[PDB]
Amino acid sequence: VCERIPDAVSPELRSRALTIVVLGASGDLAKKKTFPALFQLYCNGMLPRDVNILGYARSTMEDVEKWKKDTLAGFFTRLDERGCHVGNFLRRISYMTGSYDRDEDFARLNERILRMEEAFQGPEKGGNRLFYLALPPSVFVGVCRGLSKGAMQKPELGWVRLIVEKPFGRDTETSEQLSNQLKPLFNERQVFRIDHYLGKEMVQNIIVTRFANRVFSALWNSNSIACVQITFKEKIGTEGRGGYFDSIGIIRDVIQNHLTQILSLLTMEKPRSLSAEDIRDEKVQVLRQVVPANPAECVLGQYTASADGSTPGYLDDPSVPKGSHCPTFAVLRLHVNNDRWHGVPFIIRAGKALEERLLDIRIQFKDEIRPFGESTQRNELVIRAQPSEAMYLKLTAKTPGLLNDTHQTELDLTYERRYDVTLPDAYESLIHEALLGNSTNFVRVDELDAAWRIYTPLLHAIDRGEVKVLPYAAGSCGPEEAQEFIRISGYKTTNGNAYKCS
Amino acid sequence: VCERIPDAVSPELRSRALTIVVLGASGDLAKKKTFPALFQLYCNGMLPRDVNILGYARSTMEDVEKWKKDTLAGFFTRLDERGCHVGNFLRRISYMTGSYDRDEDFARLNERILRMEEAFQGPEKGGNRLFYLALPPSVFVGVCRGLSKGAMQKPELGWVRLIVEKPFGRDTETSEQLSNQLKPLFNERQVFRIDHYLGKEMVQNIIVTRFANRVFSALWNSNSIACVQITFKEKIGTEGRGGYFDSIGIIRDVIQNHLTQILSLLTMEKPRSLSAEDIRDEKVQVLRQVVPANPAECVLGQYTASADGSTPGYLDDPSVPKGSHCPTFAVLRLHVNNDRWHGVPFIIRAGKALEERLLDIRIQFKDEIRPFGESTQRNELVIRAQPSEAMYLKLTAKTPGLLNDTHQTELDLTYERRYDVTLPDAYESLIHEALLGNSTNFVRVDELDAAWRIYTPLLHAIDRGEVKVLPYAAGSCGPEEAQEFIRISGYKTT
Amino acid sequence: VCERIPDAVSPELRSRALTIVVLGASGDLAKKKTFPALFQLYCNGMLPRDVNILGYARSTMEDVEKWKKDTLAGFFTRLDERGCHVGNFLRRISYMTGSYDRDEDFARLNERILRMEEAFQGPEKGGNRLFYLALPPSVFVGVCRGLSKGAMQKPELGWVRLIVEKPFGRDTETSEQLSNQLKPLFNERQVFRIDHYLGKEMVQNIIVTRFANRVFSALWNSNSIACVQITFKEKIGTEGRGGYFDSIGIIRDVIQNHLTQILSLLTMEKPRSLSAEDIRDEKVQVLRQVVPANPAECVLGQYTASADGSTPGYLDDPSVPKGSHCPTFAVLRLHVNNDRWHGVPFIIRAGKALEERLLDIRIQFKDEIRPFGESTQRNELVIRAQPSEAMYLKLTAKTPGLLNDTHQTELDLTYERRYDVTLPDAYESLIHEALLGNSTNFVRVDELDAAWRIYTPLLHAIDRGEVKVLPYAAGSCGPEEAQEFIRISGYKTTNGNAYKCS
Amino acid sequence: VCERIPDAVSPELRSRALTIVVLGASGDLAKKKTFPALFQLYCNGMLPRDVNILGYARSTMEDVEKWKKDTLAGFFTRLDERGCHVGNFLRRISYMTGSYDRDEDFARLNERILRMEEAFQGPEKGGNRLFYLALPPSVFVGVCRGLSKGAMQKPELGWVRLIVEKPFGRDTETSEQLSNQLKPLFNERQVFRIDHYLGKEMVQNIIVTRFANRVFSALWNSNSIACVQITFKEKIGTEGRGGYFDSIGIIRDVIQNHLTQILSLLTMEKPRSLSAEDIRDEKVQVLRQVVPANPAECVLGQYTASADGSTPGYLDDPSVPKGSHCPTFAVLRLHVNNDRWHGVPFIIRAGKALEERLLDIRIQFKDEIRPFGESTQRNELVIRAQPSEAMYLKLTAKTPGLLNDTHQTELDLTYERRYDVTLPDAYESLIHEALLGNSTNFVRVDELDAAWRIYTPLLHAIDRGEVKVLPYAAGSCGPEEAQEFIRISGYKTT
Ligand SMILES: O=P(O)(O)OC[C@H]1O[C@@H](O)[C@H](O)[C@@H](O)[C@@H]1O
Ligand SMILES: O=P(O)(O)OC[C@H]1O[C@@H](O)[C@H](O)[C@@H](O)[C@@H]1O
Ligand SMILES: [Cl-]
Ligand SMILES: [Cl-]
Ligand SMILES: [Cl-]
Ligand SMILES: [Cl-]
Ligand SMILES: [Cl-]
Ligand SMILES: [Cl-]
Ligand SMILES: [Cl-]
Ligand SMILES: [Cl-]
Ligand SMILES: [Cl-]
Ligand SMILES: [Cl-]
Ligand SMILES: [Cl-]
Ligand SMILES: [Cl-]
Ligand SMILES: [Cl-]
Ligand SMILES: [Cl-]
Ligand SMILES: [Cl-]
Ligand SMILES: [Cl-]
Ligand SMILES: [Cl-]
Ligand SMILES: [Cl-]
Ligand SMILES: [Cl-]
Ligand SMILES: [Cl-]
Ligand SMILES: [Cl-]
Ligand SMILES: [Cl-]
Ligand SMILES: [Cl-]
Repeated sequence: VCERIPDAVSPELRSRALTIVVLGASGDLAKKKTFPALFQLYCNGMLPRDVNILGYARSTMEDVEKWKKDTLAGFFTRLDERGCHVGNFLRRISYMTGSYDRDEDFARLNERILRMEEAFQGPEKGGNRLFYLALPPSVFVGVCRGLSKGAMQKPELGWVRLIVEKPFGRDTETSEQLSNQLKPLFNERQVFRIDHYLGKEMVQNIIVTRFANRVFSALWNSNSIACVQITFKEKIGTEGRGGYFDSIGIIRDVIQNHLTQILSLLTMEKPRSLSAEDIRDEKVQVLRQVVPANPAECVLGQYTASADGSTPGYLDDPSVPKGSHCPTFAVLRLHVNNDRWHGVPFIIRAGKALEERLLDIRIQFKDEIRPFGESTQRNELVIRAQPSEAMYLKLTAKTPGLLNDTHQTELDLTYERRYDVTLPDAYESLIHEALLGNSTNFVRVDELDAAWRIYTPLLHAIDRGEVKVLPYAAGSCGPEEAQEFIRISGYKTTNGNAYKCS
Repeated sequence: VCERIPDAVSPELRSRALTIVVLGASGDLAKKKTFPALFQLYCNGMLPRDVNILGYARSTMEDVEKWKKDTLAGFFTRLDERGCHVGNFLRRISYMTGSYDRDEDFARLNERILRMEEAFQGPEKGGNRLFYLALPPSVFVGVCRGLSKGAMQKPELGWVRLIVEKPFGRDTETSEQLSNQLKPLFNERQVFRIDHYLGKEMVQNIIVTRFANRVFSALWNSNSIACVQITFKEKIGTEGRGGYFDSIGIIRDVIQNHLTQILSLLTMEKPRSLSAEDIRDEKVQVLRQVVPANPAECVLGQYTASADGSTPGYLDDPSVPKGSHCPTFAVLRLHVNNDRWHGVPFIIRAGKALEERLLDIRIQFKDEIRPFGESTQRNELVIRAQPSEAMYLKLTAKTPGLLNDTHQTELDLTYERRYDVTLPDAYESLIHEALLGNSTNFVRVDELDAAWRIYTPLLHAIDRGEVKVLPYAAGSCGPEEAQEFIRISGYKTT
Repeated sequence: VCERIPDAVSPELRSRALTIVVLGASGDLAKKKTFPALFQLYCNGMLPRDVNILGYARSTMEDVEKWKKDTLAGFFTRLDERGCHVGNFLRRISYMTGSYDRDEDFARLNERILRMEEAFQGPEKGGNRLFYLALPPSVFVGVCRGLSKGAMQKPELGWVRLIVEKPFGRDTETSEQLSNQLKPLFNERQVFRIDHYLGKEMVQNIIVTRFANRVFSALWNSNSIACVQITFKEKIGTEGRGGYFDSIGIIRDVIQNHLTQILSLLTMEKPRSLSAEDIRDEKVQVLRQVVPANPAECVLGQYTASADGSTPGYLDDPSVPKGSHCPTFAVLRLHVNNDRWHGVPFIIRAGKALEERLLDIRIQFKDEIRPFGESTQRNELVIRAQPSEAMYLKLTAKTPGLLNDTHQTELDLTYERRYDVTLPDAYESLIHEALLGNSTNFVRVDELDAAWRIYTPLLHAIDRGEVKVLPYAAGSCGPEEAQEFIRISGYKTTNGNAYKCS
Repeated sequence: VCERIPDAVSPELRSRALTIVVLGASGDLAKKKTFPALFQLYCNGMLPRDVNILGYARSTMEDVEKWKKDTLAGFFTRLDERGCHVGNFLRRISYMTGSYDRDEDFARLNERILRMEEAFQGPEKGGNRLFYLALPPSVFVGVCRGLSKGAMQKPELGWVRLIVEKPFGRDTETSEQLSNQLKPLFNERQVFRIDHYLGKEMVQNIIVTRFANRVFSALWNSNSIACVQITFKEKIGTEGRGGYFDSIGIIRDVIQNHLTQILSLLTMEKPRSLSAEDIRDEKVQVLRQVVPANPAECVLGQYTASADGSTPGYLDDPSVPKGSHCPTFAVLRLHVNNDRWHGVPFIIRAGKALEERLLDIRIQFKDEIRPFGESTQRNELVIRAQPSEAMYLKLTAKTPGLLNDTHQTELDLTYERRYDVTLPDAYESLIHEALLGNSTNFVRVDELDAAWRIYTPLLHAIDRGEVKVLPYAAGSCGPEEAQEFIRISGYKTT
């Protein structure tokens, strides 16, 4: 039962050759997310039938075909809808052992690209290159310098694009210098600094729901909005890779990158055009007006063992350094300093080993005092990006029936209920958009700095030991102090119920 | 299934006696809507156990109990849950034959009433009297004068309330006269001028959805709203009851009353309080600012026989006068002259023998020009009061999937899907509210005036033969000219 | 150059007789404000030439004509245009000695009015009666009961109207009692509770400037207005009449009556019609939404002796009780609890023995953050009701000349510069409006209650000794704590007005 | 009086030499506006003491010094304060006779320029070169190609800037060609396209008054503004030189440039920053949304002799081609297609030989219907850029006195009454801003395009003879049809 592959290959891609180099092909991200996404884009018939996926990792691969069919293929998802195509697809993937420091190996990479670029039977004799750098931050600049030297495409004979994965430094100084390190190496246009939250279905609709509809457009200002809440929740802890996380922390890992992006699209002014840079310009413009996070206006947590004992404590990890104070949870109150968001509190929440898995945006409107008084409560527009993709506006309506009373209700749109479409993984969209050359869903340098500049002073205060990191039971709602702070920060509504929650 | 009726009748009605007189009990409205609604209020245990429903009509009855069990009872609805209660309920209804002009017959209705509240075993002496006047407009003032003479309750011994059914005159001059005819007879507080749309579940939420929510409150003005459309659609025509209709017409029958009612609620400013008098004050205030309908800003229709022939032509009715020009369909463009509704077009639609049964309100917001251009289209808040009571906001969203495209969608709330509750008939709410003394869902005299003053000049122009009445096939969408006029009036197809 | 008397007398006042009884005619208010205003209305040709002004006081005066020509007439103002008319006018005023408690003295009042109405050369045989009660609060109910008994006009022969003066109780309980005391005596329609601020030129334009202009109408809400300041300033102290003031205080004397009035017209929603009760209904409606003044949100003062010795201390008055803590100055922060004024601070200021004489309203708009930043500052619409009647909108504009800099400026309208008209005294308008039957510029009972209910809890706290009364030099800007509180309350702009002020 | 000139010349202009070449020094513009503005900037001590103004022209002078003190100097204005400085100033101006096409004369210009900066006694080597091209459009590209070849400052030895005067083509195609003709010759940064309207005191405050004030910011949208009127009025006609105007017309001469400029500033969204390009980006962005002027939505005029006869007819000029139909007057209704200006009419007026001299902007707000009705009328914010520099907001207030009546009033600010400062001529600011390198008050190439694209279809229709050109008496208000059109266009004559 497998759906056929139509020709959705964009006309640009089906004239010149194609080579998708996955640098760090053995690595966890590439096995789990990159290669699987490439399979789905192939199945969609969005990649040319004669595409060349080249795996460039350090691993001394004995049987490539076994790793391809057993390891790699084990991660492909729709198989009751596209299982037969696994064979034809895998035939396009080739592996190549090599180092991220020896120029002889990058030359050996240029060598292999051309040997498989020359084999193209199409109209243009050039060849296009997309390099996915899913490699450690420890070797990043090496590979960038190596690829820019001897792995580039001849002029008027194709494009070179680079998908740069995170981390992007620990702070603004760290990131700034890395951004300087790439300036000679590549033109910004070639760089595609990937944030995957810009590939999530609900995250993409932020710009449409906000600038296609007069209903939301007229309400998106300080006069109508009383509070804005961005929430990240994860049932899982670090559990295995706690050693890795210790050096990053909840703010650097999710808040600085993923949720500041949510924040940029939520707060930005209407773009001049729907152009990539026109959209990107407004994103940076608004983060340039975000006041840097102050330590007194935040709550930090670190998870301890669950009541059941099934989830262990954060520190109860051998990889986690003894006596660590790394925050696994954070709640922040941010302020956008412009005539649109003046006064409006921005409550950003993020935590691991919590009560539920959740990604949602909450635009809480002003309370309508008269004529309903206590019979009513703040309306809020809720956009849940995961688990069930949905958008719902919470209102106050008359209790249906033979009675003169009120009740809170929803004007819901549940994606799983209303659409028979099997929505793509964030990475399918991004990789595809990068092949097309759409720099919109990719972090711009200035946009990235604008983001680092918000958290760097807070991050430093935290690292200097100035900010207290409260303990909370794994699987609970989080520290008590946080829910109180959220109330003080300006958020209301009695819709926060678990056994723990209130 | 059959379960015990609870004694949840409001404590006001608990102390003294109760008598609900249905004048014109033989009549079509009473047997189809009044009596059935009274059964449901009894089953809810909202009426006292010992309530007295008295039928009073010109009709002579051989077997009242047969008419009660066969005619009357045949109209009761929930019978898979409430079927057993039909017996106990019917036991409360009594009938009496009488003229609507002979004072003796009135002295006879009162005597029955005296004796009923004389049999009460409760805390207070005397009784409460609610009179439902579901009788022709031809005998109305006769009964009002008669009841006010010898059928009233002595002071400090109970209340008398009058549920006055429509029609309320043929125009503003006719209605004025009638209201003056009732001024000495009864105090306005006693009068309960009934418009049944005010009892519809979705029509009631108009005030809450507008003034409890900041989302709709901030948008309810000329700056955000591009057009407002009130739609009445009926699959059925005049049928046998066409002679009666000829003298009334679609404007007088539905637009003037029911739809101007929705219009008042939709346009009114936030009430000072949620008080009866505070809510109604704003209703009149806004109809006082509605510009009277001009003949050039309207389209009229009259149905022809259907393609199948199953629905005969309007004119093909023996009761319908030869060569009549009575409109069975009307579309109007109204203008509210205040700084909230300045410019905003108000498209009111109403017609019989159309393509579907429909009652909906459409609040069409301004088109958001840039950056989406043609990739987007006017948002609309849609409140459908019937068939399926639902509220949905139409919106533009990204085509779900691996696409950079748009699609129109909505944010639904379908009352049938979301609530397990068997919603009441408009008349259950109204009759109940009238027993409690809630004058909110009842037309006020100035409110009635304010309404008549909108349509009277248009109605007269029509009756003078100044306005053309276009023909349309029964069961069709209506005349072509109407859809074109709606486009010109400011409404955008979607 | 004596401006002749035109027949601009309203048609109602023509047909039936007219009798204006001034109860307490010897009293300070009557001789200083009432009688002078009646002269000006006579001169304007607004009162019938055959009008009857009857002075009913306790004083046992010998030469009435001397008191008329020397005392009374000495207070008349325009005499370089209207000086000749003093004679003809004074001929209409007559005096009567009599108690405020003996009914025989009231019957004797009825008796004289009857003789006057019996001398009327006009169409109707009855006569109209306007009673100006400018008498102590100590005898008020006595006169009301006496007039209602035997001083009323026969049915279908003329109207009776009562101009009632301040004070209207000590608090809400005191006022309630008094209003109930008058309920059987007179119909509210007959009662004309006088507040003279509704008689001031700028105070009257509050309703026009707000509901005739789209410019101000669109801005009169929480989204555009950042703060509202009502200011009362008086260069003079209690001087001799410190005894009279000790029992009243600055809140009861000006904040409760005069400035809550200014406040009602500033905050009210657009009236249904321009009708008297349609206007009055919105006034009552908005004061019903004012949250009662809390003691922690206020500053109180009591004037000390001035540096120059010219103004002695408040307590340095023989009439002022020893060790009295009566506030001569008050600043409070009020909150209107409705969707229009939600969040908007209302700073009400009032004080005697201050730096300047001033009555002004300040509608301070939100600060426009970008693109001008510190180069700009909050715009504020200023309506000054006295000294110079003016209305001016403060705005930021480019420094005129060969410069790229900013400067604050005003779009002024000065009534003495622009209009070259001799504006009437507050009391001319009011007395005239009362003869016509315009209850608009008169306090309604619910409008009086709604006002008392704001200050009664604060007033009580003050009288219980719970609120601190700070000392301040006579002729200074007031206590230091007050200016700081105003800043904290939400009021801005760098007004370095005096040596003291900043 | 006569006091010392201070050395307040900007520190950038201090280090390196300065040469201001006025190409077309004989010309009417230079002798009347350029040279006089140069004198005032010198008197201000805004130009270095050792500045070099070089007049380059085809004309020949026997006595340059006579033309300098008698012709040139006769046009200098403040002489009761600055009259003594005429000498010292004139001592900086030098002249040269040269063709605007022969390369020898361009080598000969450069020759002078190097030698002048060779004589500089300051810190930096080389010198800065500002070229004011006040020459016919007939020789423009010839001088641009000639200057770009020869008289160019060597790199790292100073800047070269070009103040290019109008006209900028006669349509979008004409202008496009010309802009492409300059693309290789100079970088846009060097080009300074002058529209002197941008130097007028009130035109400059357009950006401050609408983005520094919350009062005007909150009102600057379709919800509050009912109509916007831009007016240019001139008491004088074409006079002696008309044939020259015949090829241009009122739309190309004033509207397309000057008034579309005001229009851009009035309609633009709040700039990202106060940067030169941040400001210029919003200007182009809004003209990119202006719908092109349609012929049916405009009125054209051509002045006829005055009743007095003092002003002769437009055609009664020998230079004016026989049977011409050139518009000397135009009134247009423009539409900005964005969610800020949706529906708002933009009435642009412009005419020569009219009743008065006038430049004003009129922002007419919506009429406030209730509770005042006819007792009130539309508020209007009026900015008058000439004759008397003033800004006044028109509003309704209670008739002062013993009255319950209304009257129209204004919250004036008259710059002549409020400030004792002798405001500079548009050209002083511009020339100064160009020496500093502030590209804000200068037309951008895309700005120029965006402007041309509005009027080019209308202009062509006019030139094809498709649009009627009505006659009007010189010195009158203009054609009757125009005032009627303005009323229909949405302007409610307050
Ligand atoms: O919307 P509803 O419940 O069908 O009510 C509309 C009814 O309105 C009444 O006025 C008419 O007599 C009916 O013919 C019509 O059907
Ligand atoms: O400077 P003013 O008086 O406002 O006039 C602007 C003038 O500017 C000139 O550049 C135009 O050629 C004229 O047509 C126009 O009249
Ligand atoms: Cl900043
Ligand atoms: Cl629900
Ligand atoms: Cl759904
Ligand atoms: Cl730091
Ligand atoms: Cl018609
Ligand atoms: Cl319309
Ligand atoms: Cl149904
Ligand atoms: Cl639903
Ligand atoms: Cl039904
Ligand atoms: Cl008529
Ligand atoms: Cl309340
Ligand atoms: Cl004064
Ligand atoms: Cl000033
Ligand atoms: Cl001034
Ligand atoms: Cl002035
Ligand atoms: Cl108390
Ligand atoms: Cl904006
Ligand atoms: Cl477009
Ligand atoms: Cl001038
Ligand atoms: Cl001039
Ligand atoms: Cl002025
Ligand atoms: Cl003037
Ligand atoms: Cl064309």
